[PDB]
Amino acid sequence: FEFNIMVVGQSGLGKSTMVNTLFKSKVWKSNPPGLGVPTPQTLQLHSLTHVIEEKGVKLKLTVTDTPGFGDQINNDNCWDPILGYINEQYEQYLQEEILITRQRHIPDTRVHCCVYFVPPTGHCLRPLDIEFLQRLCRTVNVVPVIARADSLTMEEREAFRRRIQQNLRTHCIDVYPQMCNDKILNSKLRDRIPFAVVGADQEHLVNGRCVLGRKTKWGIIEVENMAHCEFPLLRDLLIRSHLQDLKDITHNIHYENYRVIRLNESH
Ligand SMILES: Nc1nc2c(ncn2[C@@H]2O[C@H](COP(=O)(O)OP(=O)(O)NP(=O)(O)O)[C@@H](O)[C@H]2O)c(=O)[nH]1
Ligand SMILES: [Mg+2]
Repeated sequence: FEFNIMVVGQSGLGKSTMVNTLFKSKVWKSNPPGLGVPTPQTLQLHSLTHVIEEKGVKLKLTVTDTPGFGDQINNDNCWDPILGYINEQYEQYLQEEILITRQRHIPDTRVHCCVYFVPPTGHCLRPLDIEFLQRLCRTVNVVPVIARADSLTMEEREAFRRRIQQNLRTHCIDVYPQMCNDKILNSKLRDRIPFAVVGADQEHLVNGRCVLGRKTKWGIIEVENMAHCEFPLLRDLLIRSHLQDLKDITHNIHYENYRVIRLNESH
């Protein structure tokens, strides 16, 4: 039924474009029309909702788009609006439970997974992103990705991925899937995280087939082709393979911890 995700990261990393790519993926039975217009810089936090379907199963997918950070001289406390929105949904869910005349089914607007966009510098994790991820992973599931990965070669993607994984362990950033016998499947996923993804809101004719891609002066970058980028790995993780596992952790771990602290401090 319901599933909510949110894109977070530095400004100019294709977060808004990735929102359109998730809804326009050719895996679903139908897609919204092609955009064909430059998306302006996101100034306000806003959520998009649409019902997608695959294999006859409908899903009410909600994606929250956020304004990018990291453009000021001093970016201190730039995580407050995003952390505030995450806790706002936990408070809404709690107030719906304690309502004396509460409805049968509680509307769930809690963020079930956060997609964190990392700049494709090719070096290591930035101190600004380290501070952001450490605060994020305490309250929400986080899956990091290498944004606009076509700016790096395949060799550069892998070397950058390994260096990101090194300082993730060094700074104790437990991203999803957390380490807490199917370890072989999650080890394969943790090997590829952060995914090297590419966004696209346009359809192009390549090899006689209509596919999503970015048209440049040298070729078409097919975003749903594993030979070009790893967007199918992110799409299958969020929507297909680990959808319920993300919701179970959000309700039983993250929201439960928020609810316990809220009720204990009120006696
Ligand atoms: N090379 C490349 N460019 C991309 C990709 N995705 C988006 N872009 C381009 O990058 C620019 C910024 O896109 P946008 O989605 O607005 O970024 P944003 O993170 O939403 N910015 P903001 O957070 O400030 O709103 C646009 O020109 C867009 O076409 C990608 O995968 N690769
Ligand atoms: Mg944007």
